Amino acid sequence: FPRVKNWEVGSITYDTLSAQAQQDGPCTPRRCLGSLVFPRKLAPEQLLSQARDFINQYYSSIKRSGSQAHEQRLQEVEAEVAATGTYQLRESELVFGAKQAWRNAPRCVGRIQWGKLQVFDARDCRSAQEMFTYICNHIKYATNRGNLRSAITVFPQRCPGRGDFRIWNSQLVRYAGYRQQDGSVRGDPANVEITELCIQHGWTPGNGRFDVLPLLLQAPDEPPELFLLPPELVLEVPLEHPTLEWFAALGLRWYALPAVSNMLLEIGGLEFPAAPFSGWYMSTEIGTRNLCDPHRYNILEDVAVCMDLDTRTTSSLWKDKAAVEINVAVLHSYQLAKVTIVDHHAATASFMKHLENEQKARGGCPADWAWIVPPISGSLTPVFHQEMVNYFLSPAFRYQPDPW
Amino acid sequence: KFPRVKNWEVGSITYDTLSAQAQQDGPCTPRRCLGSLVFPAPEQLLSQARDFINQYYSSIKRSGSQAHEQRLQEVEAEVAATGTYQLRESELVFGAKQAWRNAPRCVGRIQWGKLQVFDARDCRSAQEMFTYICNHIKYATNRGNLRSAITVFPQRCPGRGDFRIWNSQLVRYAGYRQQDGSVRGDPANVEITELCIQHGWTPGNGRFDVLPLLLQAPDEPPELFLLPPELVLEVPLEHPTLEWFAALGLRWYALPAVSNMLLEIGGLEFPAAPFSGWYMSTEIGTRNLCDPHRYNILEDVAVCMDLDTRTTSSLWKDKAAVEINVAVLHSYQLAKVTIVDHHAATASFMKHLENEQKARGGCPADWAWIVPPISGSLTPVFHQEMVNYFLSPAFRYQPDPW
Ligand code: HEM
Ligand code: HEM
Ligand SMILES: CN[C@@H](C)Cc1cc(C#N)cc(OCc2ccc3c(C)cc(N)nc3c2)c1
Ligand SMILES: CN[C@@H](C)Cc1cc(C#N)cc(OCc2ccc3c(C)cc(N)nc3c2)c1
Ligand SMILES: C[C@H](O)[C@H](O)[C@H]1CNc2nc(N)[nH]c(=O)c2N1
Ligand SMILES: C[C@H](O)[C@H](O)[C@H]1CNc2nc(N)[nH]c(=O)c2N1
Ligand SMILES: [Cl-]
Ligand SMILES: [Cl-]
Ligand SMILES: [Gd]
Ligand SMILES: [Gd]
Ligand SMILES: [Zn+2]
Ligand SMILES: [Zn+2]
Repeated sequence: FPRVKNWEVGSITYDTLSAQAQQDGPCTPRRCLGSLVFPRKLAPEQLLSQARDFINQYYSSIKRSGSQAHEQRLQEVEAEVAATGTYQLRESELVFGAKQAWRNAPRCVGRIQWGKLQVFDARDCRSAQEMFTYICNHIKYATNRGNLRSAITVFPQRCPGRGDFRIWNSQLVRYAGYRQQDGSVRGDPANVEITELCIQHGWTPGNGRFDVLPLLLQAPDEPPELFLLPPELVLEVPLEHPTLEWFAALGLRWYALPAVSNMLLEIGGLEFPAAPFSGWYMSTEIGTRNLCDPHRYNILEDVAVCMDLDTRTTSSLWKDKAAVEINVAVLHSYQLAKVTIVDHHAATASFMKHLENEQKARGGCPADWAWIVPPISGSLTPVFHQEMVNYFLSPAFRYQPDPW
Repeated sequence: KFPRVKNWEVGSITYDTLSAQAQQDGPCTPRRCLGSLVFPAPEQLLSQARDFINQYYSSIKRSGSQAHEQRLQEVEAEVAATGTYQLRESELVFGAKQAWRNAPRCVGRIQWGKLQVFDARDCRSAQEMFTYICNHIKYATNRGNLRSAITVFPQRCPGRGDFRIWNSQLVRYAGYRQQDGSVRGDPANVEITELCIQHGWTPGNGRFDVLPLLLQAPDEPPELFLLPPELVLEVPLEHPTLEWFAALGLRWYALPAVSNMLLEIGGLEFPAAPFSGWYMSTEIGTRNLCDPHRYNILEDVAVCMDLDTRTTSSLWKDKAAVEINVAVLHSYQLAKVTIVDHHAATASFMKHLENEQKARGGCPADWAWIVPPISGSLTPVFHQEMVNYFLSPAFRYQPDPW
């Protein structure tokens, strides 16, 4: 039972939940690989064992463990698999599954919200157009005219044999990236790949560097097709700065809804290749990684030049100065537009609150320190000086190979 | 079957074969990771010692030679007669450097090959100890142009006690417990301050009182020593434009000289072997001055900057902090005392990784410690994957002798 200490306060806790961890991670006693983005890499007897674990933590989670309906539900599931191979979840369990997996996402700093997640059951989906509507309701529900709401939409579970549902975009809302006779990129270089996969599917390229990409959806076996997004349901925020009047004229913007559509939801031993979720941004994601990463928009030195900072030398800390103000502009803009946003100080402190809750509940909490700690002002936030244990619980969100 | 490590900023892929030599085991299992934890006979001395001799004769391109096979036989025979063995002049220099080179949490290792090794293995008392220490500080400080150095005191041996330096650093500021239940000076050194005073030291009342040394010879009680005022170089902290900053009465010292870690070389352990380099501005600016439990000036500074401290989204914490770092970097250059900012430091650390990959095919590195405590993703070490492991020679922790 690992001794985890908070060095800011001096409190000490033992992580008993880590003991009930399961599927092994990339670390061994001779070398720690906990800074790896993808943990190493990417007659079904398995399903039943995974199926009981989930059903049982379901019923213990509502006290109804032992005898009566609990006794009863386990048999119907045993019967269901024995005859069919796969099995179906009761809708309540699906909600349970969705929520617990958000609770078990080691890299996510917004888990204090895990008890508040809207679950759109789309297991009866049968088409490529049928996904697209199920998506549009999500975006509209989740955007809620800027008062963002946590939501996930589960599409039908991939079957024994035969194809699966799969969204092809990393996110439902992404900007394009274009090449040229310089080979450089106008737009979002992270999404050039999918933009490449779009144009040769019939899409027409664009003008500026903030062209919202078109969705590329795909139902079993019949190859994917394009779906153009309605601009009313893609709410963006133009970026301005509370006192740097020249900042607006950089023509910067970002979308409201962070909604990730290429990860795999696993519940009770079933795999959902298509099951996109959404919440709301933390400022640093937009201002620090999306706008300032060298292999992203890379706006840093432009902002510095407008601030008349000394870029000739690193010790002037112009990089740090411009970053802080770009972040200030994100938080300001989003609140002007009345779109839900959280600063990294408020987000982290609530994640402390979340640990303390989880301690009384499940005696531990899988947390990935290299990701909970914010990408700027790290030590200034409470999570920095807090020791964490990272491990794998189920249900969980898993990465998966991309289908191109 | 060696770790594949990627740099995501550029796109580089290398494999860490050096990690397979990892001559120890840490806290991480396939079941869970504990990378964030701060604290993670004759035959056995034999296998470690034999490994270091093999190391040393490779660095001078003479592996498997006459002098090598001689040196092996010499060693294992001497452990049979005495229980231990003594390092030569040149081996001690090599082991010392190899310990810096291997230290996973150090971003300044680009410089490991330039370390001034002092041999004080002949030390006899607490007074000679002080004298070697005063001399170290003098060479290293160098009137502001800093120099990397280590002083090596007598190795741990059976039958005699240990040399220890009781202070965590050669230079540290006093921490006075107040009537209010507050602390004057540095709160991190409340404990060592206790010991000094109860061992006959006359306490000051300042926020930056430089602590005496508690120095202990074998089987002796520790003996108190005052560093000559003019030996310790200190830097007044001011800000290039915020002029009220200087009225804060803040200062920091030039030489960071960690004095409480253990130096292990080929199975021998030197419990007293202080070493020093120069400061990176964030250690002083972010960590020492802004950590809530240390000097805690962050809020008190933002209030002066007229920032909105009533709410987080104004990022008043982040703004205060960057100007505190700026003040550190400015004050040290104004006083011509060597210092390195976290962009330059991480940048040179990336050269080191390129160097070590060609030299030993890898590099022990602790991601959580290599990434500066402000502005991580701005630095090139943020987006670089790393492998943490333990190679020997090495600097290790050890308990407080009290
Ligand atoms: C509501 C406020 C939320 C905030 C502020 C938030 C914030 C974050 C942040 C900062 C990351 C780091 C990943 C990156 O840097 O790209 C992350 C990752 C993650 N989040 Fe959250 N999130 C929220 C909601 C949610 C929801 C609703 C879910 C699921 C239903 C979720 C599940 C996850 C998962 C699985 C990851 C890991 C992604 C990966 O491994 O690459 N989060 N989140
Ligand atoms: C010359 C300039 C140097 C710089 C800029 C530098 C930088 C750093 C920094 C910033 C840390 C982490 C600080 C912290 O704990 O907050 C560190 C750790 C460390 N460095 Fe250095 N260093 C330098 C010289 C040296 C030398 C000369 C040695 C050995 C002779 C050394 C060995 C170590 C070791 C063993 C640690 C880890 C200590 C621990 O884990 O508690 N460094 N370095
Ligand atoms: C930029 N980091 C990438 C390099 C790694 C990454 C991979 C995947 C996948 N698959 C998905 C990723 O998305 C991260 C994520 C997922 C969900 C989020 C939600 C729901 C809210 C939020 N504010 N940020 C999120 C961030 C990231
Ligand atoms: C504030 N850090 C603590 C939380 C952890 C720590 C513990 C010890 C010990 N013993 C020693 C430590 O030393 C860090 C260190 C060691 C050597 C350094 C040198 C030689 C130079 C430099 N600029 N910084 C150093 C920083 C750290
Ligand atoms: C190399 C490094 O581990 C990796 O790029 C991680 C570090 N921490 C991160 N943290 C968050 N939130 N998002 C990221 O993309 C990363 N990148
Ligand atoms: C608990 C936390 O991981 C620990 O306090 C570490 C994090 N990384 C660090 N990195 C450096 N360079 N110095 C430190 O003191 C710390 N503190
Ligand atoms: Cl994003
Ligand atoms: Cl220090
Ligand atoms: Gd101007
Ligand atoms: Gd001024
Ligand atoms: Zn690990
Ligand atoms: Zn700190």
